[PDB]
Parts: sequence; C-alpha cells; structure tokens
Amino acid sequence: EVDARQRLKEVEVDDNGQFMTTDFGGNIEEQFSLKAGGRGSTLLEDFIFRQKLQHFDHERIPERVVHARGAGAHGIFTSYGDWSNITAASFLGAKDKQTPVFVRFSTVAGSRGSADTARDVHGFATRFYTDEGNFDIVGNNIPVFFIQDAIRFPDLIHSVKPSPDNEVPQAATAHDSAWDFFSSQPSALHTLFWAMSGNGIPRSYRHMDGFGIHTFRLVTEDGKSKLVKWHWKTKQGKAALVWEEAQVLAGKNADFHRQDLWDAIESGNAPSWELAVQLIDEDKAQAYGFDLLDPTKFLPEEFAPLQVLGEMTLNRNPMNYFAETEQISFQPGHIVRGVDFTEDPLLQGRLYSYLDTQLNRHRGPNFEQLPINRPVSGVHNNHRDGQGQAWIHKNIHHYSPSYLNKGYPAQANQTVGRGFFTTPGRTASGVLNRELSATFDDHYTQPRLFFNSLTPVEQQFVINAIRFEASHVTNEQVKKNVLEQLNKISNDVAKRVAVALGLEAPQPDPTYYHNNVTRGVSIFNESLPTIATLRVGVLSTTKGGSLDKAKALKEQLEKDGLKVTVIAEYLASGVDQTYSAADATAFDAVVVAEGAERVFSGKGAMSPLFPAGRPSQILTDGYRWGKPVAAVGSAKKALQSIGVEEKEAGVYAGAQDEVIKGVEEGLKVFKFLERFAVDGD
Amino acid sequence: EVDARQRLKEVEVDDNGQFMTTDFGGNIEEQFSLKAGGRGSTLLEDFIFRQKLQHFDHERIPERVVHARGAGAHGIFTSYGDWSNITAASFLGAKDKQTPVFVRFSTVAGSRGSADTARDVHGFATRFYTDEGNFDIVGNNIPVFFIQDAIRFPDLIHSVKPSPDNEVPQAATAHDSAWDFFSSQPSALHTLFWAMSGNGIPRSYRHMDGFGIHTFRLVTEDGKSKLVKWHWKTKQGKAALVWEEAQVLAGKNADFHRQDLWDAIESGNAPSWELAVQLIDEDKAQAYGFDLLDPTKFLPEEFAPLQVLGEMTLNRNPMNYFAETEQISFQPGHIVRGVDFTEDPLLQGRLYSYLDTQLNRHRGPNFEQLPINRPVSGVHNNHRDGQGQAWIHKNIHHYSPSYLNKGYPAQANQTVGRGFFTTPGRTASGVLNRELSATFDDHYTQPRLFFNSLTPVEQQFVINAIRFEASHVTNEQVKKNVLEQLNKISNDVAKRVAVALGLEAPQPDPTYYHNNVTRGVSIFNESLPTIATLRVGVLSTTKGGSLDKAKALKEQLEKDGLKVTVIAEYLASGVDQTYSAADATAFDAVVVAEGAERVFSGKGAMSPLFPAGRPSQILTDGYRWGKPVAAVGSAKKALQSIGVEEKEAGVYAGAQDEVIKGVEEGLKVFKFLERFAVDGD
Ligand code: HEM
Ligand code: HEM
Ligand SMILES: *[C@@H]1O[C@H](CO)[C@@H](O)[C@H](O)[C@H]1NC(C)=O
Ligand SMILES: *[C@@H]1O[C@H](CO)[C@@H](O)[C@H](O)[C@H]1NC(C)=O
Ligand SMILES: *[C@@H]1O[C@H](CO)[C@@H](O)[C@H](O)[C@H]1NC(C)=O
Repeated sequence: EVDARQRLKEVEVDDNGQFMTTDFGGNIEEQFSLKAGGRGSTLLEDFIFRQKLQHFDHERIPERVVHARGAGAHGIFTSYGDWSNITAASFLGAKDKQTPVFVRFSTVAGSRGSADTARDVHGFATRFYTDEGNFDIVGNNIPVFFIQDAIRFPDLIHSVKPSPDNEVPQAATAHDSAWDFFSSQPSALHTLFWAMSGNGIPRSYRHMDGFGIHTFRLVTEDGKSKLVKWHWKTKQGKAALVWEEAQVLAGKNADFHRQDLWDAIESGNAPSWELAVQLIDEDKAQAYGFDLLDPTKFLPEEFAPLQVLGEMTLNRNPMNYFAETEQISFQPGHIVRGVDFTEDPLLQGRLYSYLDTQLNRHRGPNFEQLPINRPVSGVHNNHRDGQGQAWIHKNIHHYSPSYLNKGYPAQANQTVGRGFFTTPGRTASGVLNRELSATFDDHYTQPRLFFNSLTPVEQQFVINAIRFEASHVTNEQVKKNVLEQLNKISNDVAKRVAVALGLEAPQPDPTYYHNNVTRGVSIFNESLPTIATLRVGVLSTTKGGSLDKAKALKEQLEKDGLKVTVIAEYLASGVDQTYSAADATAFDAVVVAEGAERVFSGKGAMSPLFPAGRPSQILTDGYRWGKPVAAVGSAKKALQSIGVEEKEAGVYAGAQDEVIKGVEEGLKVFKFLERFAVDGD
Repeated sequence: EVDARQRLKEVEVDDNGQFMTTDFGGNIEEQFSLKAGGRGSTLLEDFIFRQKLQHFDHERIPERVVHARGAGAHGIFTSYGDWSNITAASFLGAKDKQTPVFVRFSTVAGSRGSADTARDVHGFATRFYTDEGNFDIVGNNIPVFFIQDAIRFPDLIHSVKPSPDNEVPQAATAHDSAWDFFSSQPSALHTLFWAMSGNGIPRSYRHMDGFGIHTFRLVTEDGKSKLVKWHWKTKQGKAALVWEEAQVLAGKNADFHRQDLWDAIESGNAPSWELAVQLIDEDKAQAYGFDLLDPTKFLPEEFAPLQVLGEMTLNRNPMNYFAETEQISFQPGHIVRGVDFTEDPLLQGRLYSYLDTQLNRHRGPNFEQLPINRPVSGVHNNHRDGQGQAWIHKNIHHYSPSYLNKGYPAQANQTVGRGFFTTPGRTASGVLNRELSATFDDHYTQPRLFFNSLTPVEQQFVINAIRFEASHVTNEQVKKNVLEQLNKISNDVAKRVAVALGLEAPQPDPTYYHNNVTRGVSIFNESLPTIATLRVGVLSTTKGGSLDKAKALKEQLEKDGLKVTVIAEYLASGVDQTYSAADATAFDAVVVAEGAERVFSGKGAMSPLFPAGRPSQILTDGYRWGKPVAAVGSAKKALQSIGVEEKEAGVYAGAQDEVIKGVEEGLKVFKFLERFAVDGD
C-alpha cells in the first residue's frame, strides 16, 4: 500500500491555482513581446521573453548512445525469503522485505522517435533502491549478446546503426553493413538467431523474459562465492507478433509498447516478474561444453535449474517522462555488498563505459544527485564541487586520512561497516595479453541448439526473417559470406535461406551439427497464463441497431478482464473508435458484431467516413496475422466475403455466448500457427 | 560545373590502405582488451580501449528542439540577372552568377528517429555561401505559420509535442493537447488547414514548394527599400500522398523522403527550384485586407505576382551525415548587405532564439568554425577564445578603437567597406507595449480562402484529416471548442466534421464566410511537368518465362526516365526485389507482368517465400490509394481477381506497347481522385 514514488514527492511542483512567474520568482505574463510602438520591433530589455525562450532553446539533452528509444515505470520488489545462505545482499536478506524499483524497457539501434515494433534486441534495465546503495541489473530480453569483448562494441553498433553517409536505414539491421559484420564476426550469429525469432518482435514489454546475460558472483559474509546468472520470468507469459504485422504497426502506432505498459498500470493490471537465478560452483566454469565467462553462451536449465528468489511488480507510472524516465542513468558498475563481477571481457568494459557516457548525457559529474538517480541509503564522502552541485557540505576537512575530521567519514570493508569487498579467493595468473581464450572459439554449436529447440513454425519465422533482411543486402559477396556462416550452423537453414537470395548454398560442413534440444527458448509454442489486458476489436455499424448488442458483447468480455473497443462509422453512443482511426494491429482479436455485414459488402463498405475496404481489411489482416477471429450470428457472411470458412481453428462463428467462450480461450493460444506456410508445401 | 563541396575537400580524411591509430597518432590494434592472464580482468592501463570507447560514449549531441528529423544536400544557386535595381545582395548582383548552397528539409514535431511520412509542417532551410557572408532563408513548405508572436512558440510546440507524462504520441498532432491549443488559439487555424491538406503529407522533398513566410526587406545601394516575400517554386511539380498510404509507408520505410532525395541526386537527376519574389512598396503594407507584418497571412498572387530571380539545383550528397547534415546551424539572423528585417513579432524573436539554441547543441560559441558552417568570404574580428577554438589569431591588439593595431580590423558601413546597414528610412513611434496590433485580429478569413481554392476531392481530404485527428481527442469539451472554431471558418466544414465526432456543431456563424478564390494553393489540380525518377513496381514471377517479359518491360520503361523494380518470389536473374520485401508504398505506379496471374489466386498465391496474399495486396493498395495500375496481356486476370475494371480511369489493360504508354501518361496525373468517395454520393 506504500507508494513506490514516495521519496520523489518532495521535488514535485503543483502549478494549479497559481500565477505565471519567472525562474527567479516574481509574477509575470508571457503572451506578448515588449515592442517599441504598436507595430514595433521587439526590445532587448524584454527579460520575460528571453528567460522563457532560453529555457525552451536548451530543453534537449543528448540521447543514449544505444537504447535511445524506450519507456519505463516505478514498482516494488519483494523477497520470498532470507537468502543469507547464498549472498550478503541486504535486499535479499529477509522474508517479505520490500525494495522500491524502477525499470526501463527499450530497443537498441533506433534513435529517439523510432518505432516500438521494429525488429531488435530489447533492453531490460532494473534498479533496486536498496538500503545499502543502488543495485542495477542492466539486461536484455535475449540471454546472449553479439560480441565477446567490450572493445568491439563500437564496431558492432556502427555496423547495425544507419549508414553514416546518408543515415539509412532507421532502426533496422536489414542492410549491407549489419550483415557484413555478422558474417565477418561469427560470434554474433547466436544473438542474430534470437533477434530473428519472436524475441525480436515481442507483443509487449510485459510479455518479455529478462536476462543479466553475464555470469556474476554472489558472495556471502565469510567471502565464499558462487557463479550466478540473472533471470526475469514474466508472469504475463511470453508472446510475439508476426513481422508483416510488426511493420504495419510501426507506422500505425510507433508508441505501441510504451502505451501498452502505461494503460496496463493505469487500469489496475500491474505487470510482474519473478527474479530467478542459476547457481553453480566456481569449479564449473569450463564444465558444460563452454566457458561461463563467454557472454555469447547461455547455460541450459538441464545443467542448472532456476531458483526463484522474489517477485517484482511495476505499479506506478512516472508523472514527468523526461525528469524520471529520460534522465535515469543505469550502470552495471552499480554494485552492492554481497555481489561481485567476473572476468567476462564484455562485462569488464561496460563498467568503464556506462560511468563515462553519463558525462556526455548530463554534461557534468553530479548526475547521481538527480531525484531519480538518488539512493535511499544516504551519501557520505569527500566528493566536492562539480557542475550543478546541489548540496552544501558541512565537513570542511574533505580528505582522508585526517586528525581534524576525527576519522570521519570512516573506511568500511568486509569485517567493518558492511562495506563492499571483492571476492577474496579471486586470483590473477599468466602473461599480460591482448588475446581471447581458446575456450571462446566455438561460435556455431549454441545457435544450432537454439534453432533445434524451436517449433517447426517458429523455425520458419527465423528463416523468413533472415530471408527478408538478407535480400536487402546489395553486395553479392556479403550474401555469400552470410550463407557460408549459416551453413556452419545448419545446412538446411543455409539451403532454405539461399532459395530467396537466388544463390546456391555451400555443401554440408558437419563440424558443428547436432540434434540436441533445450528447455524454455520457445514462444508460439505455449499458451498464456492469463488473458487479462488483452485487446479485442468489435466491428459494428451505426445503421440498423447493430451497436446495441455490440455493447452487450463488449460488456461481457470486460468481465473476464479484456480491453474492448467498439468500432463504427462515427463516434455514436457506444462507439469507442472510428473505422478511419481503426487498425488490426491494435487488437489481439477481431470480432464482427451481428448486423455489421453491410460494411463489408456493396453499399456501406464505400462510405466517405473511412478509406475504401477498411472494415474488410481489418478482418483480413487479423486472420492473416494469426489472431483469433469471430463473427456473431448473421455476421458469418463477413467471414465468407474475405474467403475464410467457419470450420478452421481460431475462427468462431455462432451465437453471442459461443463466440465469447471461443474468443477468450482463443486468446490463450494467441497466434494460430496453422495459417502460416512451411517450406516444402 | 564546379563541385559544390570543393571547399570541404581539405577536411576530408581517407583511411584506405592505412593502419589503425589513436587520435594522438601511433599505430595500434583495437580488437582485444589488455587482460591480466588468459582469462583475467581487463587492465586500467589499457589506453587503447578507453580512448576508443570514450569517443564512442560521447558520440551523440542534442537533437534540434524542433525539426529534429531531416535530411539535406549541397548545390548551386544561379542568378538569372543583375538585381541591383531592387537589392544590394551580392549573390543576386549579376547574370549567371553562381553561389554554393546547402539545403536541409525536415518535419517539425518528430524526434530524430521519427518517420518521414508523418503528417506535419515541413521545413525548407536554404543557406547561400555568398562572397559577402552566409545568408540563410529558413522556411517551410507552408506559406503561413501558427502563431503571431514568437513568445508563444514554446506553447505551440509543447502542445503538439508528445504528452510530458508518457511521451505519447510520436510525430503527431492527433491528441488532446494539440487540438486544445488550436481551439484556444484561433490564429493557428490557418496553418492547421494547410497541415491537414496535401502539404502535410507530400510525396517527397523534391515535390515541395518553399516559403520564407515572413515579410522581409530588400535594400539597394542608396538605402531604398521594398517589402518582399520569398518563394521556392519546384521544377518537379507539387505532389502529395493519401493519409492511409502515408501511415503504412511510415512503418514500411521510415527513410522514404531522405532515400528519395539521395537516389535522385545519385542517379544524375538533381532536383531544382526557382527562387521567386513578391515585391510590395512600403506604403502598401496594410493595403491588401491584412497586415504584411502578420505571419499567419499570405499575399495572393493576383495582387502581387511572382518575379523569378534565379534557380537552385541540389546535385551533391554529403559523405558524412553527422558532420554536414546533423551539424549545420541555420539561423534567420544570418543576414547580408542588401537584405533587412521587418517588425514581424514572430520574426523578431527568432533572431534571438536560433543563435542561443546553438549553445545547447554544440556546447560552445565556436560552432561557426565548423567546416559546414564556415563562410567562403572570410572572417576578421576581435573574437577570441571559447570552447573548441580552431584558429590562432595573429593580432595581439584585440580591441577597438586602437592606435597599436592602426584601426584594423576596420569598421564597415553603408558608405565604406560594404558593411551591413539597417534601412535608413525605418522608424519607431508610440508607447512601449506588451500587446499585438488591432490589424492582427482576423483569424478566420484566409483559412476559408484556402479551403475555397481547393478542388472538391482535396476539400474532402482536409475534412477527412480533421475527422481522423479530432476523433483521437478524448475530452468532449475540447472537440466542441474545435467545431465552434471550425464553424467560424465554414459551416459546411463544421457540420461535416461534426458527424464523424457524433454530435452537432450546426448553427451558422457567418461573420467570416466568403466565396473568394486564389491561385496555386492546390496540389492535386495540376499535372506533373516531368515523370523522371518516378517509381514503377513490376509484379512478375520466376516461373513460366514471365521474367523475360518483365525484363523487356523494364528497359523500355527505364528508357523514358523511370526507376523500375522487378518483383518476384525470390531473387532470380532479372529480379530486383522479393515479394516479402515488396510493398505498394514504395511505388508511384504498379504493373503486373504477363504470366504473373498465378501468384494472385490458388496455390501460387500461398507460398512460404512471402506472407499470405502479398501480390494481391500490393496491387490492391496501389489501386485503393489512387495510383496508376496496369496489366500486360493475360495479366488482366490479376486485376479481375481484385474487382477492378480494365476500362476505368488510370487502369491500363492490353499489350506491352499500350501499357508502357498510358501508365507514363498516368504518372503525370499522378493521383486519380475519382476513386475517393465524397460527402453526398
Ligand atoms: C550483454 C551485455 C550488454 C547488455 C545486457 C546491455 C544492455 C543495455 C541496456 C538495457 C541499456 C539501456 C539502459 C537503460 O535502460 O537506460 C544499455 C545502454 C548502454 N550500453 Fe549496453 N548492453 C550490453 C553491452 C554493452 C557494451 C559491451 C557496452 C560498451 C562497453 C555498452 C555500452 C552502453 C552504453 C554507453 C549505454 C548508455 C547508458 C546510458 O546512457 O545511461 N553496452 N545497454
Ligand atoms: C515563422 C515560421 C518558422 C519557420 C518557417 C521555421 C523554420 C525552421 C526550420 C526549417 C528549422 C530547421 C532548420 C534546419 O534545417 O536545420 C527550424 C528550427 C528551429 N526553430 Fe523555427 N521556424 C519558424 C518559427 C520559429 C519560431 C517563432 C521560433 C522561436 C522563436 C523558432 C525556433 C526554432 C529553433 C530554436 C530551431 C532549432 C535551430 C537549430 O537547432 O539549428 N522557430 N525552424
Ligand atoms: C577492515 O578494516 C579494519 C580496520 O577498520 C582492519 O583491521 C581489517 O583488517 C580490515 N578487514 C580485512 C579483512 O582486511
Ligand atoms: C549434446 O548433448 C549431449 C547430452 O547427451 C552432450 O553429451 C553433448 O556434448 C551435446 N553436444 C553435442 C554436439 O552432441
Ligand atoms: C474578396 O472577398 C472578400 C470577403 O472577405 C471581400 O472583402 C473582397 O472585396 C473580395 N475581393 C475580391 C474582389 O477579390
């Protein structure tokens, strides 16, 4: 019942019932410039104009170098038990212990203003405002990353982002430079496959799993440690769109995911995730056929099962997007007592990069003093001055060691003051090198494991995604280099992808082929645990009392927890949205109300209120994109017009009571994969 | 025939055949981090990692506060004569006098990653690198602006920009706050009408007119002066898409306009505009029924006809987008000898705003020293120091007046040194006042004049635009305020828009009704003067020798200057694009090659190589959006399947010879408006 943003209330400003003022006080007006005469030039002495305009002119700050496009919200994490047996972290140190949290979801390549539903790796950054400092798990919705060394990050990001000569294409990897890098740097192949699957185009932020990706360390009070992988398990269930749907949705509504997250929290349907961890000993570093320090590899659950530690729930939206969401500054270096890093070369470089990049975004050192960045545990140190210094320090002896300050602020370590400490057992041994380990060399085995662990239709989506993006590559040799690398993962994949490009795939390379499968890498395979907050489009008409029983259909669906929108020609009594403003991409299921066949047919389907064939296009798109479709009573003729029979799965024709039962259980399936063709008939 | 970017060659860096280096020199490698042991931690002493990563972390600069999304290219302006009789401007001082130029086109509301095909006002900024300093004409594609005073600019943008709590919606005025401002501030209504018309969703940057909007002054040698309006008249002709087309295009290709401009210049089809002016005497400032200081008004051509001065041709794309296009700093305050400002309250505030805003973007006062911002005429003054000072000044006596420097750099004015001078005749008179003139009061007459001067179908698109956007407003009273303001402009428009909102705004308010009409405001009325660079989608298939007919059809079509693309199931010999990658929005005309009917029906229409019903949707979308469609020989069956007549206007069935001609004639018509329904059918 405690507010998640309670600490931020002191900095909130209410402008209701007030006069307009300047930033230095004093009441004013700001609707007229000061002029020298009735039709005169504007005066330089006009201080009210310049102070207003100066602030407007300096509103924009630099966007994030990566993950510029994103959205977030506040929440509460609750620990299920006392985890002192495995870690000294205070936020996991007791049963029912609650910690405030802020989570920001994002894409990667796209700039600010780009579409939510573009194919990309997604961000999953979570902060724990704990009683021993801020702890951040900066992660993604895919358990492996492209590159093995952090020094290669600019090379990866330059290649995937728009071509520097024309800045094209926007928020897309479907171009020469991206697929040049994937083929030239074959370690990226694994994350490529995840990005080409359902994880590239998820339904929403709520329907994503999250991963810390890197192997971290969890340290106890006595110094003993264990290797750990972070996992966020979605309670809303995993769900993904189709690509042809995602493209249209990008233009129809670029704010799809952020508005979805916003509407969920406002409607009283706060999304939740369970924090889980894979715990293994130090001596299992190179035990399971790969190196745990390698970020391009994940650990199958068959070797180490998930151990649930707690649950996070996001229940408070921000009041100002910029001040909270845009200004927040996540860091993987934000670590607390009880946790420790590993020698993962990609992770190692991130610790520097995130702290450095805040100097560019916030244009100063004092970015942690911002309300959203502030901890709840207190800040006491000899840091002075800097740009935008918000506090006034009382200790005039800002140094250590010192007699004058009486040894305060004091030093804290493992035994005293509950201070951070590196794992005492950690050792370094060997020559100083600019090399990668020989255990990092395998780039093809896990990609094959991931591809094998998908369903036949899910395997088709990945191949169709590669076909689409690879066909945009103009350079012939680059496409040959791509098929060469795909052939090392799988010959059948390389064969099928080569068909679209009009090239001959190379002969089988059986070095890295295998028939192994792994658990829990699938999406369109498992049904959703709840259909709450899912969207239904009720296609109705203003003419002939069709809207009256469409409202009854809407009323019944809302009881089960569904978000319903009644569509008509114009905004009549009961109509939520017009056909002009309506699209199939904004719904999980399209239902044709009885008496609404007139808008699919001759006279009625060609009204000036909406574009030609708009009602018919919505139902057609919905069916082709695999959504549960329906048609009540005599509305089954609407299905007959588009050419869809009333027998096939995911199509529900009949009485009002039967349609509701069929549509609701159809939403659990979400996508019906039998409507999508597989290679070989 | 000189290179427009000739001066930029000196700062160009070629990295071909060279070894990798740091920014301070010395050859290096940068693909492995320096580790302490084989699987050890990364060392802090690794200077190669940090210097590489630091530059990456600090790559981004703040986007423009408005007009963030844009693109540009270099060119040459050619004056048609000696214009010393009207202006003292050097670049207009002789016949066939060439001056380098850079032009950046843009939207307004959307952020850097937003779509080109969003409905918005479009920027038209042009710089003249003259031999007497840089001269900028920062303009739009619409001749009138929303507000009358520049102090209200933050209020206008804040309302149209995304809502501050959730940052929704992106690149759109279709929300509560925007229409709340338009109704509360009636001055905005005029530009709204232009923004709701074809000017809101233009075909490309090449198919836009440009306007300086403000009344400026042209000054001669002896101090004599004339009021002037700047006009850019396109040689490519005006063209605009439909709304339903632009939405899908925003998702399919967000880089539509910038790729269009890039491909045009790259293919040797450089676009051109004519610089024209409307010259009015000083004593006739308030003679034409409105105040020429009012930015919300435009002057009809029948009162003051256009006088062409020269021609601009953009024929050199940039080599680095960031260095040239992103970094260029336009300002209306960039004025030269022979031009002067007026008492337009909106123009007055811009002079301050544009200079101040560069301090945010560039983080220093030396932004003019950037190669793209540098003038060709030279810089000599007493300005020293500042952030990123790139020069080393030799004059130690950096002040005026002075004996030690002998009075150099020297003062220049009207009579000596060809310096800048304010128009001698300009005067100020009256009380110091924070108010607008009584002559600025009319907000409803010209909006009606614009609506009257459009064609029946164009008038429908404007109403359909208002119908669409007004329905997104959730607040009932705001919609009532909108109709109340629309009713003042036109009763029929208010009533027609009201039916979509599901309420009455009936009772006529005829204070401002009239039937006057003016030339040149319409887009869809005129035919295109050229069909060069216009795109044609050739729907073909890989089976049954249909690709040979498409290849023969391609050459003859591209012979006449068109940009053809052959569509197929996969990349065959003569295939340019796959069906999976293809969409109707990328083409101006669609044509089915002979033998390619199989892909529209039965088994050929359902392949795993492309989404279900893709070939049919491309032809359907093309037809529905008023494009010229066609089919060769037996290909007429493709048109038969979608329910389209062979006879009707813009549809061309028959032999290849009779298809090539007709489609080329149809592209001159561009859009067939008879396919769109009008109110009263
Ligand atoms: C698997 C490893 C990685 C993960 C899980 C990851 C994830 C993320 C996420 C989620 C964000 C957005 C944070 C937010 O919500 O604001 C982000 C931003 C960023 N990333 Fe990474 N990324 C990884 C690799 C890297 C690497 C190797 C580098 C370079 C050393 C890097 C540099 C950055 C920087 C500079 C930002 C901007 C941070 C800010 O402006 O606050 N990332 N990353
Ligand atoms: C009178 C009609 C106006 C027109 C035609 C216009 C045009 C433009 C254009 C074309 C740009 C982008 C320039 C580029 O290509 O880089 C721009 C940006 C900008 N505008 Fe305006 N504008 C108008 C009114 C205003 C007003 C009244 C203000 C406030 C006083 C204003 C403030 C700005 C600012 C601060 C920028 C960013 C400048 C930069 O970062 O380089 N504009 N405008
Ligand atoms: C922690 O600091 C104390 C002094 O405050 C010191 O005696 C002790 O050795 C330190 N702990 C360890 C384990 O190094
Ligand atoms: C596949 O799984 C088996 C488990 O029986 C394991 O022994 C083997 O190393 C895995 N990899 C391959 C390529 O067979
Ligand atoms: C145009 O119509 C206006 C009505 O606002 C009228 O005042 C004016 O005399 C007309 N001018 C002409 C003749 O074009």
